[PDB]
Amino acid sequence: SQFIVDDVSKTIKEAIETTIGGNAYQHDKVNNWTGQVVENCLTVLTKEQKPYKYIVTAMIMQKNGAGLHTASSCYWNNDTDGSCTVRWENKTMYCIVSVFGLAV
Amino acid sequence: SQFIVDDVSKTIKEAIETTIGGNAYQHDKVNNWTGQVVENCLTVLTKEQKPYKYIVTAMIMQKNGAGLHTASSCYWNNDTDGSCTVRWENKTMYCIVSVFGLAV
Repeated sequence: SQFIVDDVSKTIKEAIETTIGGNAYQHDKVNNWTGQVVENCLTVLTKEQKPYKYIVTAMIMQKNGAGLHTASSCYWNNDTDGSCTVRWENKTMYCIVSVFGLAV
Repeated sequence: SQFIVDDVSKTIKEAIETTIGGNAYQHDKVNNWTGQVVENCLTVLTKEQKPYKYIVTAMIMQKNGAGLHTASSCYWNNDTDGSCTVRWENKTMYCIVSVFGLAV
């Protein structure tokens, strides 16, 4: 098997790695990191100047063996609106970002 | 001090408690529960027949002592669009739901 990664996923993952890669979970710093991830991934989207509203959410979980499950549902225009979720991890943390684009 | 809980937060929290209250984290069942929470909270919003697109996200984390941080950022119309986040927990799990409404 083989695969080529779509552009949105690749550029979101890069924004995460740039923002937090090389770092170990530190409770007092992570709220600022999580805010930086969302802001840098929103900038990934808005620099393209496309006619959409965007929502970007991110979560950073310390790695400790806990189970975690996420899901989303939307009421929108399925012909034009969409979302992408990316998961990223290192030895001490998992970071999941989801972006949603809604045509205006 | 005192407070009165806004209607959206109260009705989202009730949808979570109805969906998962009384239950203990069980790995194989939680993906379905998380999907049920999002669907029941989206129904909370869409039954009001208002002129908005909605995004509902939910996360269920097993309680194990792990740190967790979440954040969101949006590019939208600040005069009309908005969001609410609710956190809920019992002895074995935390469930966080965020809803975002974007005027059409």
